Amino acid sequence: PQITLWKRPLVTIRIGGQLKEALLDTGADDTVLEEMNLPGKWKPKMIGGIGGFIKVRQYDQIPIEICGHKAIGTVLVGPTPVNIIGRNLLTQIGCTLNF
Amino acid sequence: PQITLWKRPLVTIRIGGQLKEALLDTGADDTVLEEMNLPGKWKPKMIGGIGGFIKVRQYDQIPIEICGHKAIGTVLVGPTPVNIIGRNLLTQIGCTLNF
Ligand SMILES: O=C(N[C@@H](Cc1ccccc1)[C@H](O)CN(CCCc1ccccc1)S(=O)(=O)c1ccc2ncsc2c1)c1cccc(O)c1
Repeated sequence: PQITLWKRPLVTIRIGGQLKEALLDTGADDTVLEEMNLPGKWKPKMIGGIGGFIKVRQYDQIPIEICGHKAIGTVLVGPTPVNIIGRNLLTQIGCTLNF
Repeated sequence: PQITLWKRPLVTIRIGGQLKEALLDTGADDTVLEEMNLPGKWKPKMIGGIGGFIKVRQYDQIPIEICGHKAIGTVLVGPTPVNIIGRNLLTQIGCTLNF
């Protein structure tokens, strides 16, 4: 699809058995999801945004479907106010910016 | 142009007559530039991101040329970690997400 930017580019994602709304975020290197109790091993990480850093749990090779397109990769889980789909998955679903 | 996302979508902008590098950021509602001087009146504002809130200076109706495309709009200036072109100006230059 084509998504204009008059409003936040929120889409439905499917991850770890849940449907969520997530922001397609070209400014995010990584994918950062709101707190969710995913199974499996993880590694601690700190990621920085406007306002400072938050602590997240890094889960690898997690399947995630974004607006009907399958992806698989690293997802960071922590106290973000918004689910953020970053470039690591945007590239996998063939997403580009166009103007 | 069409911009893919395997690298950060950084572009050159021209603002107050100066060249800068900025990130095309669909996750950003507003445009936020690193500390700099701009002409004219500004008002204090606060904005929030992944790591909390920051204080910025709101400049209205500021011309910026983004990768060769003209915009004139609100520019926030403050301790953002990176220069960010947000949706308020991405819409002005006709930027969409496509996959
Ligand atoms: O930060 C904003 N928006 C962010 C997403 C958001 C939206 C709503 C609520 C919370 C967050 C960004 O789109 C993603 N972040 C990095 C991008 C900027 C930037 C880039 C680099 C450093 C600092 C800021 S970010 O969320 O901080 C982010 C995302 C993924 C990621 N992976 C590794 S570091 C990292 C940082 C934002 C911008 C303007 C106004 C505003 O009110 C909020």
